[PDB]
Amino acid sequence: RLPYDASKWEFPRDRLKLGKPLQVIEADAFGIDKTATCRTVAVKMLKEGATHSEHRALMSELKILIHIGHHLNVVNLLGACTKPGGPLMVITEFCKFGNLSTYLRSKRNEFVPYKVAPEDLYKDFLTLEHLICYSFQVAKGMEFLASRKCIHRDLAARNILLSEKNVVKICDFLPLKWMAPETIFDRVYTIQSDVWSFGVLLWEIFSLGASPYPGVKIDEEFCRRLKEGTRMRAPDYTTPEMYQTMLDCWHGEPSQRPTFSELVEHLGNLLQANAQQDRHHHHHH
Ligand SMILES: Cc1ccc(C(=O)NCCC2CCCC2)cc1C(=O)Nc1ccc(N)nc1
Repeated sequence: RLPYDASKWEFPRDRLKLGKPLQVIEADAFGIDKTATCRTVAVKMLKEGATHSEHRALMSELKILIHIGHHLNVVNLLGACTKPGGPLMVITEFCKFGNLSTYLRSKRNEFVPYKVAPEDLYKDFLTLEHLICYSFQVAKGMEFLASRKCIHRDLAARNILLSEKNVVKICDFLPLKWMAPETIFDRVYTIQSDVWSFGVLLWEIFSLGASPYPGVKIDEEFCRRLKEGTRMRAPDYTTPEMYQTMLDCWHGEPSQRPTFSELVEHLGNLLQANAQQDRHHHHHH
């Protein structure tokens, strides 16, 4: 229902060289930017002979990306192949490091709460700044999306991609473990149910890529306890304020949950407090 401005977005198919799968494939785009002649990109592609409505599905995903516009923290669209002569393709930037869950998982043995001299001892280590930063960035991207009447409806670490210089992007590739009570029992999807999922995302970030609800069977007994107010315990890498933010996001009443604007504000403050603290840590030792 939204428009497709081909003049701005259309990109020729034989200007792409498809590489390895990631269906979504990595590829070289030739002449997609003003800045570079060759650029690495990610391409979302319809499989041969797929359904009419599967076409429209991918078409809308493209149109939504156009309509919302650019944000640093939502996977940046670069172009599309929509015209006849080949498969429908949607082209974004390539985030070098992949999904956040896996990346945090690889960093388990490379974590320190904060750095001091000699800093080269913790080269490429994750710190609390990184973890709070990733959360701040996703929140800003979600505030952006909520601002435009978007509802992600599957917000999770697996759907967060990591690029250079610790920049994270929101994208979309068992799901129940991220769903709000009302989404499970009423089949309702709102901005506020996205806030629930963000809380679960927070837990993933401050557990360094752990699977939510560890050990627990995901059956109808799981659902009952979620509706009744049972919550995950604090993850191993959390700060007290962070865990309370997770508890805030997991409020039983959707309207009692913080908004994304409030989360942006709060985590920004938590990021500054942590930074100040680290300055003292660094300066005293
Ligand atoms: C190529 C592509 C096209 C579209 C999307 C995508 O997220 N579509 C849904 C858009 C949602 C609508 C609201 C904001 C997110 C993701 C991709 C993608 O998978 N990008 C990607 C994948 C892996 C890596 N490493 N980098 C980029």
